Amino acid sequence: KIPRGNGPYSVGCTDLMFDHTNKGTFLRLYYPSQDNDRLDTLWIPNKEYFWGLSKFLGTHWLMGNILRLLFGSMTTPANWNSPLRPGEKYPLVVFSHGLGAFRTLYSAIGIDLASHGFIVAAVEHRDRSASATYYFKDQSAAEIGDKSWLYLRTLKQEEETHIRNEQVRQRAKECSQALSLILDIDHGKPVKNALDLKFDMEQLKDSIDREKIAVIGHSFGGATVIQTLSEDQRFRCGIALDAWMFPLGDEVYSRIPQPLFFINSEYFQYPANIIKMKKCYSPDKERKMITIRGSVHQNFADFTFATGKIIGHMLKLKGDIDSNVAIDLSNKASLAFLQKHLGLHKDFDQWDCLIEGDDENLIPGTNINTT
Ligand SMILES: O=C1NC2(CCCCC2)C(=O)N1CCOc1ccc(F)cc1
Repeated sequence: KIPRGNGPYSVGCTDLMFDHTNKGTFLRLYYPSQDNDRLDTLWIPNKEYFWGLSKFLGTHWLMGNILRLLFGSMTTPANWNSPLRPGEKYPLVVFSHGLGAFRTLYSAIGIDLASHGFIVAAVEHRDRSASATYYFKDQSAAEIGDKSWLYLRTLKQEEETHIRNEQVRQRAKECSQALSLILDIDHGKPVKNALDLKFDMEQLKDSIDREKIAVIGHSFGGATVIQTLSEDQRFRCGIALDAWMFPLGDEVYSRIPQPLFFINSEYFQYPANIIKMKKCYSPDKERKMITIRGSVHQNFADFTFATGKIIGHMLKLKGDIDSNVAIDLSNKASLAFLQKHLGLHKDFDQWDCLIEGDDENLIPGTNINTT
């Protein structure tokens, strides 16, 4: 079980694709919901994503049918197509997934944020960093549901620097485009969702607190956060969950005026990556860093909840620390940071001590020694 949000609101979920092309925005929306009596949300909703994960693992595509057999019925505790809870303007998080992931696999984070009163737009990147994604070649294909699938690109070592950088720039552009789409929907522009789902997008009119926008992401998504902030000042702060810094150009490090929070796992990080994080620091800039004790890179994604303790620990999906404990720390510390730097009038300042890593399962800053 992926855990329910800890906040006071029920949580809804839906998909939005606009436009229908491979240059369009594709996202999964998690939002405060009126009702709590809808079907839960199917976690990995098409077989092709499992074929995708199989290539990301470097196994035969038959492993995909086995992954699907194991995980293809699993849901996540968000009310599918529930109407939006009205009568309140919600701040917005745009969320970026890791390499080999896709939009649906950080529901534990997305659901928790929504339950505290955020709308979360988990984008699906079309840069070939996703295990899989899809779109429609033209209008005809969109009307009849004829999907075109795009799979993870495997790189030669000679391509790594250049292509990873092309990808993080495209990721940043997709985050800005998703923000613009949501903002245009907030300002009432009618938008025909390329997916025929029974979530009326007109509900989102005048529901976004338009100043209060943040970007959050895991791994490749943590680089995406940083690139996005340097390019798009509409985002007022960023939170990088166990960021993979390699994709970033040397030019970006001095170019992030917004507050930035690094939440790292204990076992993922290494000097080269910490050094790059520390190139983001300047005395004028607001920077914070914490490390979750006993955590691994996968503690931020939903597969940390999808298997039992023994097999999870074997596959590096779980760490020494409990998965619910770990994600509660990351989510609560994120909430306090967002409250601080978006100027929210909620109670998330109860978790301020977590930003300084003041907790027995936290390390202030980093465990990684440099030079
Ligand atoms: O984005 C990056 N990059 C690296 C790989 C390359 C070296 C650096 C680390 C990594 O593991 N991730 C996070 C991937 O996260 C997930 C989560 C769920 C999932 F189904 C698939 C993937």
